[PDB]
Amino acid sequence: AATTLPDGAAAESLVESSEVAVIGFFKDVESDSAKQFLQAAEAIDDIPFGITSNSDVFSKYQLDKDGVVLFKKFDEGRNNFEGEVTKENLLDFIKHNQLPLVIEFTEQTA
Repeated sequence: AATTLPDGAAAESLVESSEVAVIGFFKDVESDSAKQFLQAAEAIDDIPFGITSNSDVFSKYQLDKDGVVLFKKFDEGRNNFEGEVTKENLLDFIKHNQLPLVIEFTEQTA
């Protein structure tokens, strides 16, 4: 489930509340692009998912339009979801954000 962030004040405190946390920036949470977000968020419950359509949260990360990104303390610290917004894609972004690689196998392909 995703929480309701009032403004950028929560976007910064959220990432601090837990090591792994994500926050989307949808301009029309009542649209379809937002529906998939919550649905895909319902999959994981241990992660503090957050979502807001305010403007102070958008101008914060300089977002000319809507966009969903994740927030973590390790690795880079920020991400940038692309392609289209869909439950199948969201579950991939998350799993692709937190949890770094692993010393095992070597992707035998090339």
